[PDB]
Amino acid sequence: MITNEQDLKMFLLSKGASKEVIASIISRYPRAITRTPENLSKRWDLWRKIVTSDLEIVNILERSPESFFRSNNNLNLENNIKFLYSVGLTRKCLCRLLTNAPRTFSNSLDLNKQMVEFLQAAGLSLGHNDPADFVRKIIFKNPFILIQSTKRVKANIEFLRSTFNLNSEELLVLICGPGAEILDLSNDYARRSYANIKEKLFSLGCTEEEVQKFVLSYPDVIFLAEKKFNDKIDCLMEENISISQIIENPRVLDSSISTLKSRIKELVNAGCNLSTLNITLLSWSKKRYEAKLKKLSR
DNA sequence: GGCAGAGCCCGG
DNA sequence: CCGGGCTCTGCC
Repeated sequence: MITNEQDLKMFLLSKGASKEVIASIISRYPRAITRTPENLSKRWDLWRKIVTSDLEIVNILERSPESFFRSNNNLNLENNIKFLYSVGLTRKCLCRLLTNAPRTFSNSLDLNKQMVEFLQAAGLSLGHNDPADFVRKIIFKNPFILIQSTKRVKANIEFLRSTFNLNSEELLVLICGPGAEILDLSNDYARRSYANIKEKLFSLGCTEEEVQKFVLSYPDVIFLAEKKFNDKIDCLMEENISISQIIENPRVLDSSISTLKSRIKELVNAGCNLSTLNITLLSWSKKRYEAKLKKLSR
């Protein structure tokens, strides 16, 4: 007769998918083979409400198969698309959500309604006439946000606000820009992350002011596990990069313990001036590092 | 963590 | 204006 795999191959070919991409994908997701011709075709039609071509859709399924084959809830999916569009999100935003936070659409419509309802309350109470732009800007900058609880999101905003003594305008920029991903963290973790940074930098001599600015200038520092932030700075000072230095160029903490290490062990171990070079290159790309250590030899 | 395009700033 | 070196920024 005809197998589960047969149906999906047929379907997928009729969408413009190479026999290879089809095989690729199929190996990666067993449960893909268990959706019906009908279900599939409705999911695809729905995805085409956002995605503009079957081609685009395909790339996605090739990088991200669970993205499509996970849920078989077309009604939920359909209502979320309707609702999200209705509150005035843009095709791009929905595409970004699709490709970054797919479970948004397998979500409960009530949940998304609740967060948008919240996001509206927030743009408002931050001195925004029409909160519509705020909501769009925040969802575009943090597409993982609709899959958070409003309690989490609500607490993290309050946390930023009072820790940092930010006003409405200052808080707004924070959460639509640098501190955006922060709202997706467990509140408790966020509260302990920053507590550790404070204790760790103070013990190195830093002031309140100096700490606030440090975290404000690169909020994603709060993501580092405590031991991993602690370990990392301990390393930078063994190589005797100065705290001031660590603080002035915060993104060096993006490198891993082993990488920055073995790179000054060639900038100072070879011959240069550590406490004068802006260690921005430290974090830099290999291709992008080698080429400056080049002009730095002479 | 690594990476490099887009755009920006500086010596020329 | 222009040619390169760097940052900011957002994808793998």
